[PDB]
Amino acid sequence: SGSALDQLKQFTTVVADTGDFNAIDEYKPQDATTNPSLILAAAQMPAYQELVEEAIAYGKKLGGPQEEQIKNAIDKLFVLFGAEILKKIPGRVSTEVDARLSFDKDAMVARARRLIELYKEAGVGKDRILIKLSSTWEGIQAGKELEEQHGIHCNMTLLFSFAQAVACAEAGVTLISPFVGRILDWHVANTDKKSYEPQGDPGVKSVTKIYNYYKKFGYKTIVMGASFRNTGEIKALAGCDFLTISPKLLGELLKDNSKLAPALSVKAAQTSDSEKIHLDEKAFRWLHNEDQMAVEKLSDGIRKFAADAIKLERMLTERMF
Repeated sequence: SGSALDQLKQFTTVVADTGDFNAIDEYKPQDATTNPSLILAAAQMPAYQELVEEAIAYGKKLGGPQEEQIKNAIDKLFVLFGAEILKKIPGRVSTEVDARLSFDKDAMVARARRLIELYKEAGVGKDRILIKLSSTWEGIQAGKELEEQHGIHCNMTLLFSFAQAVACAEAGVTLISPFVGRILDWHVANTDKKSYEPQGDPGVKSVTKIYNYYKKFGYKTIVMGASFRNTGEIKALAGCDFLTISPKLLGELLKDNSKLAPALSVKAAQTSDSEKIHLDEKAFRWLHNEDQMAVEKLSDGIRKFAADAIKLERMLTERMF
């Protein structure tokens, strides 16, 4: 069973990145992560229409204007998928609060507590939940507050710049989801190089820098590389605390028999060069702005998740009204 997947598991905790809960346990992941785009995709599958129907019933039950009924249905839907996923894994599932709240700290904290409450009603303790939030300054502060004030653990996503990584570390959030694949995308579409080797992959370099910094300075926030375009990127990050991978690439790793070696370790990180820095809001916003790719990928990532949430909403509205 010496597949690249089984080998990877010796150095990194594997996480499944999908809303399709029937395609998980094959890869035996510890945790699982979902996002608006993944839920939208799964909610469109014939095999999960019962969850959609149940979510619609819930929205109607609480009443109010269509926007309210749709809001409750979508939250119920995210939680239904989360609850089903938890039956396929022994760990945690990440559930993301609507991206349209990415610049509203208080609204994110409120929506996070609402989801948690919905999970509780489903018989799920918050110990098995990771509330996912956009890594904007307000999202990061919402995470800090959720962690400290409510014991609600968060997964900071759409993490592209070093500024975001530092802010998350200082905020003490449970976990960060620094992207790899979308960073490669930006470089392909914005530079004179369309191909990169694993170690040279811009996304790999980003996570590598973040990992080393976190470990060198002892931050306990979990580093989970996310978003992948190929298995090379994943292998180049062997050793990272966690790695959330789509079922497609997990299947590929399961069929790969090449020998894999750890590329990241705490011991080696303690030798890295990055200097420690502290960031208040001002410093964070400036340093983030210095990373063009990050500014653009965080911005576009928020718009895409909002767009997908709206698509899911149009789907629901058409059926419940």
